[PDB]
Amino acid sequence: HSLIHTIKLNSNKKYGPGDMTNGNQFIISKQEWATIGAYIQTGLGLPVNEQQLRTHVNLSQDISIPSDFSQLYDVYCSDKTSAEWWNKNLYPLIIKSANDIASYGFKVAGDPSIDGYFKKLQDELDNIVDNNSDDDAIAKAIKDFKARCGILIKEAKQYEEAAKNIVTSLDQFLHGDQKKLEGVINIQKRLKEVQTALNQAHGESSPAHKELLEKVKNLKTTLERTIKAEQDLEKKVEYSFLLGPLLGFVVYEILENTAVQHIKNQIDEIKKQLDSAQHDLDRDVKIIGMLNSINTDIDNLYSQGQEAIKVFQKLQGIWATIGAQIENLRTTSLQEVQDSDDADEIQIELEDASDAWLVVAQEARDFTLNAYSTCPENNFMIYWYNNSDWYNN
Repeated sequence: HSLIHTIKLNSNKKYGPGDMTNGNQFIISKQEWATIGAYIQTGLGLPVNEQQLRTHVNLSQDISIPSDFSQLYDVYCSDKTSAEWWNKNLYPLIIKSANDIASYGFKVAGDPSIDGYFKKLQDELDNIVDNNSDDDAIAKAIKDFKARCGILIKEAKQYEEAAKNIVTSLDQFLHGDQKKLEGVINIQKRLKEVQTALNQAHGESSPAHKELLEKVKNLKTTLERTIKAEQDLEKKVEYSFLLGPLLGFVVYEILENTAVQHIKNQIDEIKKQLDSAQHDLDRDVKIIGMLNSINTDIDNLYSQGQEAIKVFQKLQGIWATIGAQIENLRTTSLQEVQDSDDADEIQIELEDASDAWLVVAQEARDFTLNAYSTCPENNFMIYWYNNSDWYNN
């Protein structure tokens, strides 16, 4: 809370980490990635054929499935693959960019009881402007200084390139990869089209259709508003399928909040109504309710993705500027120090910049520490099927 505000204050400081914040959030935001990841787990567990669909929504074998429902299957496989792709190629990059920030910050700022790289640069300046230093100590110091700065510059450039690479993966995620990868934009468009068709055809069949499907939609809107509202996560990220296929996975921590549990109980009530309902209503409400929630999800995947693109272009800009400032320090500034025989301003700047770096490095460490870690089908839901009240009778 305090930490975010401070980072903004420090953002201007020369030799500093710049503005590593997003809104009220650290630039790699724990809550954001945890939530989006929930939508991804849901995606990864989607069912691609009739039998899989029946098993997933827990629909009786004794119940017939109309033929037009079949269009869902094709779009679901893409959505599932999309989820898998995201899992292999995009999410691990975010962890990496966080780890890089922690590494740089701890290098320049120092150990909790230890000297950081900035402390070494400062002492080297002390030796360069000391009039007792002979030429040799100066030649050595200028050399040590330039080399170490060279290392920071090289790492910064690498991180600049990694953030660029994250932006590129997001563009492929949203727009497809010119390969076997279909863009989310197209998945959203396709999902919506199937939604309209199936809702006209099987949404409106009976008063109870309109009622119950609207009730789930109401629940989905309500759950999400709560999700975007619950800004702070204090625990390790896990996922939960307690709310079942009607709503999808949520971050486990969110279970703690009172409103959601009420939702879990209300969802159990809806479940009770459907399991003994007329078959036609029961099948329609399961499938279209779920499909509707998936559509809300994909809307969030697109929206967040465009945001994340803007964010990592920012982080890229941040690393570029850091490298340019150390390259400036190394050459022009260093020459100025030799000519002026004065290092005090640069030194004080390094003290202040060091302090800002611990702050951002600690945020990066906490993120990584609390981040979730670890089409044949369909193994993925099997454990989940085991664990939800939804699937017991």
